[PDB]
Amino acid sequence: GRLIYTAGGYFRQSLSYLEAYNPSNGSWLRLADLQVPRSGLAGCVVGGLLYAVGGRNNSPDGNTDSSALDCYNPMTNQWSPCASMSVPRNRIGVGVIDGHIYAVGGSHGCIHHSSVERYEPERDEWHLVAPMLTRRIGVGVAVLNRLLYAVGGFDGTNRLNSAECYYPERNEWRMITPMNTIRSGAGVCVLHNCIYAAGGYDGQDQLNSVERYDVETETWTFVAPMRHHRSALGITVHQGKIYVLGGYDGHTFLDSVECYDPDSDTWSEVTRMTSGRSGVGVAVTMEPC
Ligand SMILES: O=C(O)c1cc(F)c(Cl)nc1Cl
Repeated sequence: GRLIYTAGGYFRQSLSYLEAYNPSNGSWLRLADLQVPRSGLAGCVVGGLLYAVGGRNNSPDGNTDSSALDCYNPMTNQWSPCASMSVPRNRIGVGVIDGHIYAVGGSHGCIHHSSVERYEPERDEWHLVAPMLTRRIGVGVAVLNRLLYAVGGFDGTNRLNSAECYYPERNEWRMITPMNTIRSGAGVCVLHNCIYAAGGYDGQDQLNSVERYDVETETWTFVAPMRHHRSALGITVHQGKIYVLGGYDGHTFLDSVECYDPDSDTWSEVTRMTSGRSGVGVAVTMEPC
């Protein structure tokens, strides 16, 4: 697309911000607020429409895990509710295959989901698919070659370095090589033929390390680390470069946005969000209006 959208997040409470960053000129635009505040959500784009999935409204008047699917139209700058998932999913992971949205894992209270469901925009309907072999919240999700990957997270007792892959035509999950680092709440995306896992929380400290999985070789290799440690970060890809937005570094809710150029293997600070926050949903699509 053209703009990097960030939706929701957490700072003192769950947020409703929707803001769009333009890597071409460095400008931020504040757009229509989410109907419901929510942190720990995921963002994605299908057919030029932005989607906000799952999360949790941490608020003074209580805390409510979200099963909501909400759709934003850049042309109209308006949100509309879509069909809700079968179960609330806080700290969700999302991926898109063949125009379908896969919702992966997440928590509902003290329940840690292994279940997975798929949304078909043409029918505005969710359907459960095979569950993961492992319960995962704070799970990273990415799509490569029409295969879905769930990486890391937290199963209710242990934080995970494990990862698994979903084969749609077989409706089957299979474990892949584990990461070299335990990561919960990492930013997971795809660039070229590799699944990147950036940052996260390994049980003791927030991470700045970044490793990538090559599907051909089935191995994980560390690349350059990020300038700032961070968990609960937003991540996306824009014109062959990785962007990581916000997160929590153990001391502050970051406004820092870093950019990874895989050819030079370097991270640089490219902008700051209008305010620090963690647990945002991120996606890339067209320019509003
Ligand atoms: O285990 C954790 O401490 C953890 C950290 C995170 F940043 C997110 Cl998003 N989720 C979880 Cl579950």
